[PDB]
Amino acid sequence: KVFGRCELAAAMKRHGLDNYRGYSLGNWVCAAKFESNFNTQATNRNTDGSTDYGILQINSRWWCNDGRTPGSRNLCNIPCSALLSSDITASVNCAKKIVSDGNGMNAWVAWRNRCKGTDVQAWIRGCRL
Ligand code: NA
Repeated sequence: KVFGRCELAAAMKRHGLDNYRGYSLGNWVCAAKFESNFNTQATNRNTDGSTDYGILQINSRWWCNDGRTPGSRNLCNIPCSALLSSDITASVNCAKKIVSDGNGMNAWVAWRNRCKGTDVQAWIRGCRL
């Protein structure tokens, strides 16, 4: 399913992402916009044989198991298909693990390129919660 901006803002907040690892909620909403266009089922194959999955485009190399990323880990202990669910609980859980591994949101290219050092507050502007 495809989220709207404030709809995603609430869903990420609900799931503990406001200010997690010190990333304001807007960073996360921003990230998803440019990672997945807010679509919970976005996948994007990488040349290294991994795939990015879901609203936050979590990668199979380290974070989720999709059973076809050679020599990979599953550090969020989830199948990559959990990250494609309309319910973003697993995606957010996993993203929290990613930013907690010392790479922070630099893990996500679209954050680095379209959110970091920007007015990410704009992505939550006018939202209830
Ligand atoms: Na994996």
